[PDB]
Amino acid sequence: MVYVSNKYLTMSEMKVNAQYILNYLSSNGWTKQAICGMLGNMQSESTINPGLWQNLDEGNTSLGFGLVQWTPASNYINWANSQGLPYKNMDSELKRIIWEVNNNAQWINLRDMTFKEYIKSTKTPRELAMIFLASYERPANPNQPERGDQAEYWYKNLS
Repeated sequence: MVYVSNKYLTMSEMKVNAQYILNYLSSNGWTKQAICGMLGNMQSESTINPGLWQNLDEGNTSLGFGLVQWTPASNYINWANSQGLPYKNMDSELKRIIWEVNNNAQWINLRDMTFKEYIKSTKTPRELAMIFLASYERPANPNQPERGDQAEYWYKNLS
């Protein structure tokens, strides 16, 4: 059970999605700290909603889409089609993230941490949230300390 929609999720809805993500990425070698660092970013990006378009502008493929707001959406969407995967889908997006780790895509090492180091890291979810913000997400506004608060909130409240 996951929520997939073009709608901002409530804290209760997010917790359902966040536990799912934690389970899935644990099976693929990520630390709970690394996952929670990423979840803190996903909350700001999309309220951890794989169905969410930037500004809720459904179908605008020039802008952000999905858990981490892949931008332009079309690059992710093109990737899913080439893989035979449905784009609007939790597992498809989690597969994209694994593919990015494996092929050194998206990540730019601005904090002396590679993506492969990141997923194995036991630094705090706050520190990891900030590294992931700077290295992976790189939004127009870099000042989003809330992302570290949120990472810690998920680390405490998920299993």
